[PDB]
Amino acid sequence: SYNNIPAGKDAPNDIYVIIEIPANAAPIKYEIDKDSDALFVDRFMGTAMFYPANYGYVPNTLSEDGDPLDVLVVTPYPVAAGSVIRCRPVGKLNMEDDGGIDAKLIAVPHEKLSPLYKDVKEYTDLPQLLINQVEHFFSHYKDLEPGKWVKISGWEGADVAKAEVIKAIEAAK
Amino acid sequence: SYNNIPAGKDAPNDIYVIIEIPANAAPIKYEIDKDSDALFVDRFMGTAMFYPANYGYVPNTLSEDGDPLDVLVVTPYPVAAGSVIRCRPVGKLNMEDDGGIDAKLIAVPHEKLSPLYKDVKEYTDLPQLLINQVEHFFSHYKDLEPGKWVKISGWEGADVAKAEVIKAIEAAK
Amino acid sequence: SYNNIPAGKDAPNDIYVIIEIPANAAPIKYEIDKDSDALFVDRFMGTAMFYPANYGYVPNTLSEDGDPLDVLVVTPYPVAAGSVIRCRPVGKLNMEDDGGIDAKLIAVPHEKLSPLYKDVKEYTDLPQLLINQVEHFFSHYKDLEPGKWVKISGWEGADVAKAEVIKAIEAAK
Amino acid sequence: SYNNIPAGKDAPNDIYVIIEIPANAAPIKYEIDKDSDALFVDRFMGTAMFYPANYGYVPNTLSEDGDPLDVLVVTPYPVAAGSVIRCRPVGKLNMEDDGGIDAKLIAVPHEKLSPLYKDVKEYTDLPQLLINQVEHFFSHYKDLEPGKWVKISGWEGADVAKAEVIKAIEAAK
Amino acid sequence: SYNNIPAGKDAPNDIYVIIEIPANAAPIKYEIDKDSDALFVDRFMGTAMFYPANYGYVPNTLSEDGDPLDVLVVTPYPVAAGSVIRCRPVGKLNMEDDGGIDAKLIAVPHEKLSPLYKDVKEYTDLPQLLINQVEHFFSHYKDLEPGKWVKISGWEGADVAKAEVIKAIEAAK
Amino acid sequence: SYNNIPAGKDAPNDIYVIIEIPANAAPIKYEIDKDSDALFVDRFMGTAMFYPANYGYVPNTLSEDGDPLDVLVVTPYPVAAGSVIRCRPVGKLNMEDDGGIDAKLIAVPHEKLSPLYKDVKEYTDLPQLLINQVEHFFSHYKDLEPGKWVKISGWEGADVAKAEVIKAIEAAK
Ligand SMILES: [Mg+2]
Ligand SMILES: [Mg+2]
Ligand SMILES: [Mg+2]
Ligand SMILES: [Mg+2]
Ligand SMILES: [Mg+2]
Ligand SMILES: [Mg+2]
Ligand code: NA
Ligand code: NA
Ligand code: NA
Ligand code: NA
Ligand code: NA
Ligand code: NA
Repeated sequence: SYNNIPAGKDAPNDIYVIIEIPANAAPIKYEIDKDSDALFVDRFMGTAMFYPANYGYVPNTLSEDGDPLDVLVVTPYPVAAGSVIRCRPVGKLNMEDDGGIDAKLIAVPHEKLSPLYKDVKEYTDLPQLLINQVEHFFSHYKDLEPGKWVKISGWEGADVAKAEVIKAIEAAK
Repeated sequence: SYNNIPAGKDAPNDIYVIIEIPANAAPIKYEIDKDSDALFVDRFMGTAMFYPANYGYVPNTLSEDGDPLDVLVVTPYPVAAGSVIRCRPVGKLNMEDDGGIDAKLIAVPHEKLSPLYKDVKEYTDLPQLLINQVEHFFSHYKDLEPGKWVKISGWEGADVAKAEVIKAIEAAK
Repeated sequence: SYNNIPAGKDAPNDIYVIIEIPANAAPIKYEIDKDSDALFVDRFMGTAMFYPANYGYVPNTLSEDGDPLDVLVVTPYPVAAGSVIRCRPVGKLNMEDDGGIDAKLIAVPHEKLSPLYKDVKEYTDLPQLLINQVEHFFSHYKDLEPGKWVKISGWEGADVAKAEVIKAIEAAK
Repeated sequence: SYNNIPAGKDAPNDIYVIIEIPANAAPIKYEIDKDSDALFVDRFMGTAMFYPANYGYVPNTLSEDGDPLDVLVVTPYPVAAGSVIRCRPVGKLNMEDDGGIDAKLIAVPHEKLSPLYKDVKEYTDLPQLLINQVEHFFSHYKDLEPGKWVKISGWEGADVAKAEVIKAIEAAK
Repeated sequence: SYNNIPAGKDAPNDIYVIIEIPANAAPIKYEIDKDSDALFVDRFMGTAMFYPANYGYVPNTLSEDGDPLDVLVVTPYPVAAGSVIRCRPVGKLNMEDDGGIDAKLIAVPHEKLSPLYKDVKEYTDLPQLLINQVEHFFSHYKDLEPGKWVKISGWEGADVAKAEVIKAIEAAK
Repeated sequence: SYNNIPAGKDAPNDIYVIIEIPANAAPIKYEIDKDSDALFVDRFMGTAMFYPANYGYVPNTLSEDGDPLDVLVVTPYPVAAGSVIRCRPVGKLNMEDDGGIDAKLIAVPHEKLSPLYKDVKEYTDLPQLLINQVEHFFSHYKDLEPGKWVKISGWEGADVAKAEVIKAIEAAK
């Protein structure tokens, strides 16, 4: 089951992300049901938007919102919903919403999976337009869900994102 | 596992359906293998038809044919095979086949998932053409499987469909 | 060629729309090149958005912006880019942008093509969420194109939309 | 334009078919508008069916129904709508409908395009299930269009299909 | 879980294959993680190639390379990643690589799933071009993975492939 | 028609490419028929490969092989077959085949279409893996077409590619 997957083979530098929503997919928000391991349809998204990168969580972590830590994973082609990507954080996007504050990490595939991201050490090494798309997506994807808003605060770098992984790991135990 | 999912959060009005065949998909009939929870290919369909809505079953139910209770779930876009939709029955389609009688419920997503079906209380609140497509699909999708036929009997409403959910729940215990 | 297609078989009630961008498609903005009739890639869209309905124009019309009159056409499944839909206006969405003002009509397929929209006489007969998605899409799809903004003004009904078709037809001669 | 394409490089054995509806596609019936060469949406199909092979017509031919001669073309993967396949008839399917009688040829790609059909000389050299799917498709695809019915009469072979191509060619002049 | 699936309902003639990579899919190599049963992204493939048939393994088997026995399964349409096909071996492809030797079986769906392969008893009953595509795919798909090469040795028939299934079954206990 | 499209708005730095085969598409080789402007199926490709970038030609040019000059165009998402991309050459790939020598240019979208390639001035500014994929694709995509082989010679830069555009333009007059 998904519970058997460690937060990573090697901590913050070498982590696993279980993908719930593929990049470039239909506007269906899935979420792994923790009791059953099944992919639940959580929402048919209102806005006509798509996730600019694969979206999921690091197993065996806990964030402030009671869910595991959220991560976007950039890949050369979208991966299957429910599949698991070995990856490496390169940044952290901070935001405020209607329920306080939120954050999403961004990660790239481990070099065992692809050579394409060898030179991507910080989120600023990704295409500037991709970074803008991610900011714009999280700023607006809930605009048609009543009582929901999101304001983008700003980014922090790979080191701070990796620190967030470690904090979420300890928080889960 | 799928066995951990209850028939619903709240009985006949708020139920779960595990999707085996997405709407508008390739003509592959999948079926969840109960021993393993895996999606098995049960048949490469003979006819050049597709399911007009997502097709699956309510967990922890038992119908007359020894399988869990069958449900079609209407959604704004097809969901992933094996995913789980929180939904609400709005009708029941009765049929005769080569092995006696059969029935399929039709359901719409719970309001937590989408506002689009708030005003859909009965199957007659859905587009008349969709209802016709569903009747025509079940009437003909097995036409090229030898020894198989299906005749449509007629529809019953949301209340009777919900009664069928409760009967199938008790039958499973 | 596209120039041979009349604005419609029967004026404002029965019109043709040449689709440039299908509903639910990749974020590529095509535009028909009038000299060649070819589909040109006009822009790889910055935002992670998709058109909520098929987008195109009425041939042999002229709008204030020197291009033919713009129309969104709702269909049960997205149509091919460059294909031509016989349809009927049901509304007009007014907006302001960086270059003044703009408007988009919304239309449904002619009854010869589908019975699904027989009861859709006004844009308010469409799902309220679809209308919201259209407003939100045009409000934000150019957010990542520098120097571009759009503010939604409001909607007018089918009669006013049809009047716009007639005005654009006369303007083209 | 499509009018510039001959019925074939070499008569009945080596012909061109302009594809209007790809195999395995959404249930949208396109038709080439002869005045403009554009792909028109002719119908959003009622039944939940798909064409088992690519569907189109032989240019510069005329059938009894005032349209060019209809052909299904089997291919290893569906081709783009509006594209043109060099092919070779292998059979003719006869039917009765509400307007009298109808027929559809079936063809395979020319050996210049693929070696896969070298041994397919007659429609009976194709998979028996494919032939059944084609019969079942034409028998039922108009079941939800009011006042439409189709009854399958039977098949004739490659030679008779090729004779039909020649008759339709002469009929167009 | 996948571990609950037997190598087959009936040995070498009637076996199960868990599909990791669908036919005709994006160039993402998935692999089932045995500890968790989850689909892991193992590699974003370097070459611009796709698997000519569905790729996976027979559960409860063990090959020389410490992984379960590899099988390609031919189907009329690609199946979902992670789904399970009841099938029957028809051949065995032998190869040498950088780590010694390797082999892949090829199988067709059980007659309960489809009649299309009733007459396919040996791999030489499949289209010759498909067999060539499979040879060419395995010969070249790792060409852009550093230090990887594959040379095709040749094929053996259905009986030898079935013997390989039995050997791998005993090896797993 | 396509003949009305100039080789470019501004010569070698600002050119048009008519796409015949989209990136990441089914293995169908289309070719624009010059007499009719229609997209012809030229070949169902034997190898299980896909074009790593959109493939087409510069209108109103002539290469040594009697066809217009060939170009690969890199885009963030594949474009529709038959569509036209405003782009800019960044490199030239030289090869030998069974009929002597061949070459393919590689280009990126004009800045009016996307900001993503502003810093891509030479083919060596693209991902090294993409360049390898292109070399490997042309080296092997005809391996299963009898009597066809291709050997890669090497690359030249943007300036030489642009010189090739000018030579092909003059050659067409
Ligand atoms: Mg969260
Ligand atoms: Mg049942
Ligand atoms: Mg405009
Ligand atoms: Mg006809
Ligand atoms: Mg192996
Ligand atoms: Mg050439
Ligand atoms: Na809101
Ligand atoms: Na039957
Ligand atoms: Na802006
Ligand atoms: Na009828
Ligand atoms: Na290598
Ligand atoms: Na060869």
